[PDB]
Amino acid sequence: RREITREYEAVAIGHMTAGGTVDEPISRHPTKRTHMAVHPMGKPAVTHYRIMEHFRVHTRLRLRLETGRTHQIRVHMAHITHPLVGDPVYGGRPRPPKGASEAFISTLRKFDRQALHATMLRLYHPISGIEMEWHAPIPQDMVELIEVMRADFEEHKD
RNA sequence: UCCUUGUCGGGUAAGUUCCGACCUGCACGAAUGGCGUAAUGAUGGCCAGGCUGUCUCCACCCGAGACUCAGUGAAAUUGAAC
Repeated sequence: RREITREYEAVAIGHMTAGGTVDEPISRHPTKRTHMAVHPMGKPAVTHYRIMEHFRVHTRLRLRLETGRTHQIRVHMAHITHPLVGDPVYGGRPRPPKGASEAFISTLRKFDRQALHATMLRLYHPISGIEMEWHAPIPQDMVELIEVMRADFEEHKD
């Protein structure tokens, strides 16, 4: 019935403008067996995305995922040609920004994992019926990732 | 194999060419030889310093033609032409 609400924290590339919804059917990739690409005759899917703040050529954003299928959040974020930061399988080729500092380039090399994190989960108790709310602290790699981007954005553009 | 010439750096105010690198890269490929290689090359491509009419923008001058006169004297083409 799609009752449980799930929230995700992600970092993507590009200067975003506004949030919205994506509704694209998805099936298996015709050629590569480790990719799950968008297909017009695929399984219907719904995903929503919002933005909390922008950066130089990247962004920090909060979004909610309805169906927790295999790598749903990555492709729907990549179907708008705005791939995730550091994603090796679904994210785009590395593209450092103009006038990037050496420390910034190292951070992207250091952050060699996918930019995804779940912070807030809401559930209904089995035998009580009272909502529980929990929050997940931002992981250390993401803390430095947003820190280096904040310093770079406040130095180049400003 | 593709997308945002791939995009960051040098080179430039601005670089579809050049240089070591990120990757989603592995085909070639090890005597139909593979890697590196000092020196060498009227060898391919790029950059820098001096230099200049290459150029903005050409101007003048020196000579040989082009022009007139005297002599000799072709050419390809041509159905006919007011």
